[PDB]
Amino acid sequence: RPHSALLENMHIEQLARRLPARVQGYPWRLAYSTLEHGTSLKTLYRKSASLDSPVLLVIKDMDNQIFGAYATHPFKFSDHYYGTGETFLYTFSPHFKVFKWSGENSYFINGDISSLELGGGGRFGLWLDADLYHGRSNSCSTFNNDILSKKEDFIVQDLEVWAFD
Repeated sequence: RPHSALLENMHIEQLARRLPARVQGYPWRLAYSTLEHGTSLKTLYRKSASLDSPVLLVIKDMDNQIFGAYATHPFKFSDHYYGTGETFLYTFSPHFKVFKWSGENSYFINGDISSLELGGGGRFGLWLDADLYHGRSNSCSTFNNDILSKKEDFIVQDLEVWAFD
């Protein structure tokens, strides 16, 4: 079993039970960490470039709340949305909750030069700036999610991207 600087053992177990069958039982491998690597979206893209695997995004904001996404595709720069229906958002605040694909649109993942976002329909379920510093979470139609953080706007304390290959 893995050790995360952000997820306690109980959180890892709750998340692992919600992963799709595609990666059930697969060991977790830490591909990008703001604690270990340069803190920037560019570094995240570069550390994701060799991944042959769906990925698990783990964010801890400056209020110590934990939330993120399971994405069917490694995070990459794009000029249109990508990802498919197994992508979901999750949060642990106030309690562990998963927001699966609603079927309403397929705006799962978009990697801009200056931001990474999941969800669409002008709200993003999850948005991170180019420094992985400012973030935002809104209810969006892709996932019909709750605001993943306390309020809409948050600050990343640290984040991790795990892979299964």
